[PDB]
Amino acid sequence: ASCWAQSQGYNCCNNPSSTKVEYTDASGQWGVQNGQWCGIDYSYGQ
Repeated sequence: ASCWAQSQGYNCCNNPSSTKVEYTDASGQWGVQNGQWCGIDYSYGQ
């Protein structure tokens, strides 16, 4: 698995293990950065 937000078309938070989540939906949890939504995922490595 990986960036799950991708299924919808959102970006991905760099290093999600240290990105305070500001979002929270059926897509898991997300983080806000640069004023843009990114998908926070543990399998997000690439």
